[PDB]
Amino acid sequence: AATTLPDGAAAESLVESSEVAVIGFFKDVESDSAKQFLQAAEAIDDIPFGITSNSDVFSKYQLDKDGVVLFKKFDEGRNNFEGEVTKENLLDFIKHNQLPLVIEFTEQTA
Repeated sequence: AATTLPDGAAAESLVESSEVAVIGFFKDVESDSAKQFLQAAEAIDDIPFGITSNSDVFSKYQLDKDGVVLFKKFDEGRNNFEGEVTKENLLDFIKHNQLPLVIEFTEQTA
């Protein structure tokens, strides 16, 4: 489930509340692009998912339009979801954000 962030004040405190946390920036949470977000968020419950359509949260990360990104303390610290917004894609972004690689196998392909 995703929480309701009032403004950028929560976007910064959220990432601090837990090591792994994500926050989307949808301009029309009542649209379809937002529906998939919550649905895909319902999959994981241990992660503090957050979502807001305010403007102070958008101008914060300089977002000319809507966009969903994740927030973590390790690795880079920020991400940038692309392609289209869909439950199948969201579950991939998350799993692709937190949890770094692993010393095992070597992707035998090339």
